[PDB]
Amino acid sequence: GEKLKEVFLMLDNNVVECIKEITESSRNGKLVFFVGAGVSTLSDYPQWWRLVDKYHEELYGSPKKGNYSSDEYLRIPQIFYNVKGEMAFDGILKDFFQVDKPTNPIHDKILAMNPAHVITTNYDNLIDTACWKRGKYFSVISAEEDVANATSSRYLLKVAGDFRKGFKGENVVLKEDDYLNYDQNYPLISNLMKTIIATHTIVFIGYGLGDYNINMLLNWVRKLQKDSFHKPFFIRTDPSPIENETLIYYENKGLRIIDAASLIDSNEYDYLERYSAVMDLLIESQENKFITKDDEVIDYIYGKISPLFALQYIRKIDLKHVFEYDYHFEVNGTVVRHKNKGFGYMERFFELKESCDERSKLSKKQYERFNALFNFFEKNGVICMAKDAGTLNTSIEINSLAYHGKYDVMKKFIEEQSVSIEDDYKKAFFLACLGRWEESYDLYSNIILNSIDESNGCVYYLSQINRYRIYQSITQAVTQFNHYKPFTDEFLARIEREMTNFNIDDLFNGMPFEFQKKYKILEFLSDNQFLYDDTVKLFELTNKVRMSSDIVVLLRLYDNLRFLYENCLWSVSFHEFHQYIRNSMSLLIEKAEYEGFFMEYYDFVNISRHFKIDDIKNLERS
Amino acid sequence: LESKRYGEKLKEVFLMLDNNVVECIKEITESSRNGKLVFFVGAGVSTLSDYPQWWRLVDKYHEELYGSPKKGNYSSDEYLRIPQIFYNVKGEMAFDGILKDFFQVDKPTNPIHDKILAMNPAHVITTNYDNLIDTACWKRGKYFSVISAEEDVANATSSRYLLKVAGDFRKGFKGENVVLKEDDYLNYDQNYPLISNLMKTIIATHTIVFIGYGLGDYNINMLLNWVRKLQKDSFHKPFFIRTDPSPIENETLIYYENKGLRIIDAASLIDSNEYDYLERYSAVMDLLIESQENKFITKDDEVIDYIYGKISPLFALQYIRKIDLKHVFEYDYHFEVNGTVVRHKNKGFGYMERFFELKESCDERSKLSKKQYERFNALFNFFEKNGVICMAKDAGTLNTSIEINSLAYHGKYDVMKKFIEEQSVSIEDDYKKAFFLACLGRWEESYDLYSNIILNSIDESNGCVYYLSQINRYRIYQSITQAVTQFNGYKPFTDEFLARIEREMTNFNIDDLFNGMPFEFQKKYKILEFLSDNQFLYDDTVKLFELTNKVGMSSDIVVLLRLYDNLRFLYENCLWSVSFHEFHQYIRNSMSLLIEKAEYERTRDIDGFFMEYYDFVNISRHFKIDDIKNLERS
Repeated sequence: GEKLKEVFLMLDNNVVECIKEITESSRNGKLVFFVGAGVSTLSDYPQWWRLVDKYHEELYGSPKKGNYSSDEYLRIPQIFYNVKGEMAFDGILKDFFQVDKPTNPIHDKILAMNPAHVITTNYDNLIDTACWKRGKYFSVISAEEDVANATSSRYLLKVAGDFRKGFKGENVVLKEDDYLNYDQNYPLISNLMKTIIATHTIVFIGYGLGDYNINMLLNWVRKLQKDSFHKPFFIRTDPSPIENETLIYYENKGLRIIDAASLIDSNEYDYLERYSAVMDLLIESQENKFITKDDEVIDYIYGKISPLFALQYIRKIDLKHVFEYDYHFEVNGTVVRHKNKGFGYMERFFELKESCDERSKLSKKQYERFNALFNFFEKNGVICMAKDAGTLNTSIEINSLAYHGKYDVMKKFIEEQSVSIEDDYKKAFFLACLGRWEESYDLYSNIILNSIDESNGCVYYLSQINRYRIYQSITQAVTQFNHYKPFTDEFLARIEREMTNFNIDDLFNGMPFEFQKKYKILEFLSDNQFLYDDTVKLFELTNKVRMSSDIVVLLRLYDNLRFLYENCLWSVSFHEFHQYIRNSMSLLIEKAEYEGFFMEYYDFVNISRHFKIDDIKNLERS
Repeated sequence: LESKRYGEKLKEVFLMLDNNVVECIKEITESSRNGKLVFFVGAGVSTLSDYPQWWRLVDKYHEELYGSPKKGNYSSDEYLRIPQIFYNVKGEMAFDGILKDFFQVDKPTNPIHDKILAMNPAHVITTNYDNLIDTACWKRGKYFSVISAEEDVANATSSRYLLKVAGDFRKGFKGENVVLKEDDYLNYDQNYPLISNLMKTIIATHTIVFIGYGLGDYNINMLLNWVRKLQKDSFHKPFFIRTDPSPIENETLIYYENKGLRIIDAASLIDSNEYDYLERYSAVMDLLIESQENKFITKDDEVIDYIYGKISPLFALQYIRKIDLKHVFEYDYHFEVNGTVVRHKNKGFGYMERFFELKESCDERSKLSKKQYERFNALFNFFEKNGVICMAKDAGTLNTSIEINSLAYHGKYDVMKKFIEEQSVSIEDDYKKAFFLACLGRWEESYDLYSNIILNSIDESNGCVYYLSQINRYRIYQSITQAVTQFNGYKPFTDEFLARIEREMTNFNIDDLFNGMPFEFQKKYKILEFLSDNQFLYDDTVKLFELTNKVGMSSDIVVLLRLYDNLRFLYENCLWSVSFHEFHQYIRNSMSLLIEKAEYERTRDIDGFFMEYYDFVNISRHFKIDDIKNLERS
């Protein structure tokens, strides 16, 4: 790990930017590995000039006096197939490919970046079984009815073919005319290959750089326009370092060559250390093992948090998810390491937070990032580390006019002119609180229509959710009430006409990767239920005693209700959250009865708001 | 008014269909239910929603190029040319200006736009350049990531595209953005290559339903030349909703069916006038929608087949909860936990009611075909095994006895040791042996056995036993890892097997596992999606919150029978997920709150809960000692 650290610190600009692009192209889920023969060779799988030599032994009688070229690699099978036949051919493929080699380590490293598809030209089950054992189902395609029955979103496109539906010759591209009428006998695999190439990030692994198929792709990308496609990355693992004229030529043809010989010191047959040099330089890049200076610290945290600036409050739970469980955030505002196996970046963030001269020797842009992250983490309550956890209070400040009660201020705020879309979002929530639900529905409709054409569309999403939830409150409102007439029938036909079978599941999987990677945490708002984990810690309260747990569930109730009211979410007004406050406050009063529990203003509001009268009656008599 | 006459009208139209059209509606219906549907709409869709047509703009071009309107009618090439002459004489600026003031006119959507989105299309490949299908998808709730140029293919975001083959006017009312002029249709394969390959890929993978198209339609001819280049039976034939006013001549239908289309004619389906387009489009679209909503089921054969199509998946499971049956019938019948059936969303033919009518009347099932009689016997043994007895109407005398016939739940260990030490004639016997090995502590052998079940049941259809061995492999992996984490860190497991499961069970994405199956474990066993979820008892926990939204079907029996549904589903299906934190706390909370409430309705006697064998086992098994201590003193 120190060796790849020093190798990483001794990289030029081009290679390290290539590792950045494969890293973020991994994190976007837009990565496709295009492995070839050299991947299988590491895992001891049979090569092809051996079988060509076998063909030579049965066709010419002797081995080859010397060396072939690429065409005789394509031809001694074709001569074999035209003289001996298909039966001897399929028999040789049978006893030469029923030999079951294992996988190599880089197979698991292939799957360490979450590839979408895997487009191999190999015909082994090794990447297959690495994906089976791995836990990623790639729906295997080697013929055309396999394209028609391509099952998952994640394919396993064997361009050459495979040997699952038989150790035959038709199943795979081996012989000469298999490489000659490829566009007539495999058309759908060809178009699917070129589509997956054009949409994803293609990372060639098991390939030399002369490689007939690589030349076919470079002729094809030569046919494409300039800057229409993403350039395929090429992990080159030849023993010699590449000549820079070759590198200039193939970088201009469209490859982005990550050479392994020019990256790590290796021997002549030292392939697995070259492949694993590149693959683990990628993996140790994406696991934040390479962050050194403060600039990459303040940038990384900004890359996880400058999404969430558009939200008014973020729970500690949501920050735990948005840092990918690397730091379990304790609800008093402190930080615990949970899975961070790279550079400690939160600790460097608090070290810059403490020492002013350390943030003083920072670049001005990253100093502005540090001010933004600073105002963030002080606004949300994340104060220090667990080490630096000294004197701390647990005061909650829910600065929303709907939660404190104040109605006339909400009526004044509704009757103003909105200078923003977020002001229309808060006005839509206050209209939802004051009963005027038709006007709130129409206002969320206007927010949706006015914030389609906008980046970081969380206000679009939360108006989408709150539109559908105020739709649910209107529908179950007129279902339990229908006395008085709440809403007219024409608006009811309007929302039954618009809000038809609104797939709430597909809504989160419906966003331009800015609401897929950046605001991943808001996925629970597409879920109908989202307080089940918090309910489980209420089951700690009643894994009965009939950092203390009581303050943990108070501060987590405060995290929830502050997240729901300050983000102006109508989801606070529902069956799940009302029963969540009933159960939380009920079990807290009962446990505190078993062992204080001085109630401040907020808990008075929670009991006065969320309970019914028989709740205070029952906890009065009990 | 309209919907009654209308629904009965499409009912009679459906009953007066030939074989070919009704099979086409079946294929678009199941191709909708598989999520493999793509609508390929064209100009005639936009015209219904009052959008400007193209010979009007060609006439505008004629008015600015020739001065007069056209003396008569053009053909297809002059439709392609008077813009190109305009662009070569006037320029790009007058061209983009005419496209500006002729396409900033905001027409609305039509009703069939929502009907397009009623089948859950994956992609929408329009040749239109309007925002109407777009805004129908915005308002609809389906985000289709819009592609009209090539960097849009590169930044194609969701799995669901909106492929505008011609182009669009969001990045400008320009001429380069769209395919309108002649060379836009001439160097299409050099200027739009990636859109072309993406079109042909989406055509080859999905079910393509042409809507807004005439049948001569240059682009349709381009696709028919392309599918002429393909092999025989390599592709699925594109459906063609034809809405010309005249009925199609059968020679034309023979020719274009042979070229590769599957023509659903609208004029030969409904009686309509000459400019009666929206009733023709809506005839086809609502014949599709009223087919998929089971509004067309008449005979008993389609009843017993439909239920079999939802249940013959679930035969491979040993027990199915009432909740899972509610999901597998798509909420059409809310199943009550005493075994009765309540209509919840069934807006088509009552098929469960016909099923129980065949269940009651033996002479009614006697006049059934022999194959569907065998289906009825299989569904019968199913619904009597799971407990679904009658309707809510037919709910008369009924008991609520539970029968958990699993050797792990009743306790019996020596019988499990004997059953482990036998020879397994099946894979499911290896699955039950793997679960019993998991119960008896031998977790290394259970892990290796689930590994063998996975390796031996890759090459098999209806792989729920594959999936549940996958889940139980990962959960027995979790029990080994948190087992050695709470006990270590006696010697439970060797270090080499620990490096073996850390080497194999690396970052196993439990989320992707359900979205990892050959559509037989995606549509058929959709309900087992909650087993890919770490938590699955939250809804049942909410009805425990009814018990502590505190105190004719009583709620107490409902939560007893639902606990019985859960624990029977977890033990009879040999799921190791029963042995975990969620389910142990679920039994602690359920039995705790039931004993406390039953104490309360003992407590107000100011002027019950007899436990049988199973509840004794639940308290003896799932509790800890301080649980019976605390409920003893309380």
